[PDB]
Amino acid sequence: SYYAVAVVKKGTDFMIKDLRGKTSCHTGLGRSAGWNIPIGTLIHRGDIEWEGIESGSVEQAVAKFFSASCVPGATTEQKLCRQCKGDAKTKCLRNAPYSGYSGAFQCLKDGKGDVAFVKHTTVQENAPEEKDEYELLCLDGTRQPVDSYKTCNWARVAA
Ligand SMILES: [Fe+3]
Repeated sequence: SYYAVAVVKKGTDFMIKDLRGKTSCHTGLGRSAGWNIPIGTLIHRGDIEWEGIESGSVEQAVAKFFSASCVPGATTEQKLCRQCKGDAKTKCLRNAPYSGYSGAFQCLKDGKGDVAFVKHTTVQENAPEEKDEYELLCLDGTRQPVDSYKTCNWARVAA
């Protein structure tokens, strides 16, 4: 099992209720911490307006919420590929540079997103000496340190 977390930089100040219009980094379309949990969570909060497949695709609803994102594997909305790093033609593929837990974290690090949807070991694995420059967005409207994932995660995931 792992925990799904939302990583942000200590320089910013927005909370979970303020995500509309920000830029986002995801591990890839359809993955647990990078898509299913965060998108699902926002739909239920009522922040992302989707009521059912008859109100469009999930992709279109997300592209209207974030100003732009990198979502490796996205199929219909080019806005979901706009922050992706790489060659014009392969940047948004499932195995592209900002794909995966590492690649999504690197997208936040390089300033291409305001938030990365990754898992609880991600920051320690990829930036152990810079852990203090990041924090997590909690469901209750606060921020907590990276090592506080147990009390600041969006869900526990089966894997
Ligand atoms: Fe995963």
